[PDB]
Amino acid sequence: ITGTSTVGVGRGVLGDQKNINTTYSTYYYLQDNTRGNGIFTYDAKYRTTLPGSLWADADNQFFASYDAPAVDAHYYAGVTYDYYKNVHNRLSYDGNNAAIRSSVHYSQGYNNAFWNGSQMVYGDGDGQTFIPLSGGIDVVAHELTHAVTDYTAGLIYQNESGAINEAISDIFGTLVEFYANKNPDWEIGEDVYTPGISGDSLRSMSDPAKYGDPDHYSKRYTGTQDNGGVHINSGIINKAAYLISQGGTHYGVSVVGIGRDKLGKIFYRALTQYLTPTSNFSQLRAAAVQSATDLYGSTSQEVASVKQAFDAVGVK
Ligand SMILES: [Ca+2]
Ligand SMILES: [Ca+2]
Ligand SMILES: [Ca+2]
Ligand SMILES: [Ca+2]
Ligand SMILES: [Cl-]
Ligand SMILES: [Cl-]
Ligand SMILES: [Cl-]
Ligand code: NA
Ligand code: NA
Ligand code: NA
Ligand code: NA
Ligand code: NA
Ligand SMILES: [Zn+2]
Repeated sequence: ITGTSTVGVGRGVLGDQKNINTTYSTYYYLQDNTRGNGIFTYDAKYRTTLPGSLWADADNQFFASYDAPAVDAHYYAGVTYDYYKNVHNRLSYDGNNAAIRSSVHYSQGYNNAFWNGSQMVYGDGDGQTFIPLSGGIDVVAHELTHAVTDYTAGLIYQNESGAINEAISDIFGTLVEFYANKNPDWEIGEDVYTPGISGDSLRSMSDPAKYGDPDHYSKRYTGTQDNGGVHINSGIINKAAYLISQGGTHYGVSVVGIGRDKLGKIFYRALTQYLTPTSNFSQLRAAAVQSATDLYGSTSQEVASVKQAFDAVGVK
């Protein structure tokens, strides 16, 4: 819609207060005009027809219980856009400042979020397994990163390609969560998962086996469920990226970390220059060694830690 750019205030899913970019034309809309061609948050109104209706508000104040998931989807979309712009010089997910669209209140008691090929969508949860899923920044950045992957490497959402697709989204969702600060960790979804049960999360990168996910190639899932285990075998790659950033010993192999920023530089170069729709873990190993050599040199420390971490998770 067209109007004047303004700034509202609202409260997020976890009860914090934040400023959001809005647009005024009779109503205030959840339309951030400051970032590329815009950030648009919609109300799905407990249905599954998408996108629904652009979020309109009467007074530019977003403190209603109904408003909190919209506040966070709008806000964390903006933070993720700022991450990709300021750290990797990507203008939105296509590199050309595409519009970012999100719907909230999708369905009833819907315990997931996803990228549907065109927009993000967030359920409210059922209040015991999940609270509204946009409340977690690593969730929002994870889902947005599927769009980045679709537009670059194009990783097929199945078998090893899909575990890589999944692991990339976890990696950058965490890197965004660190970038914004606010209690960063190597866990996925701890902020919106199982209200009333502290300490847990959907997935762990530091130790994926805490939730039964493989942390080594020998332990890979080889069957039918979850599109060939794309949410399960991602633990193998998630552990490698953890080892690369923070270092550690894992199945006897010791790895020295090179920090968050360098994990980012190297994996972004892998995704946008070297990965193909059908890459598997071994090509992911080679792709990541090349970026390290590209950015740091044939005999860098960086090429060394990459090789080690993949040795540590058993990827040849
Ligand atoms: Ca209001
Ligand atoms: Ca956290
Ligand atoms: Ca996290
Ligand atoms: Ca919990
Ligand atoms: Cl309502
Ligand atoms: Cl998905
Ligand atoms: Cl997903
Ligand atoms: Na703020
Ligand atoms: Na801002
Ligand atoms: Na299934
Ligand atoms: Na640590
Ligand atoms: Na060389
Ligand atoms: Zn995903």
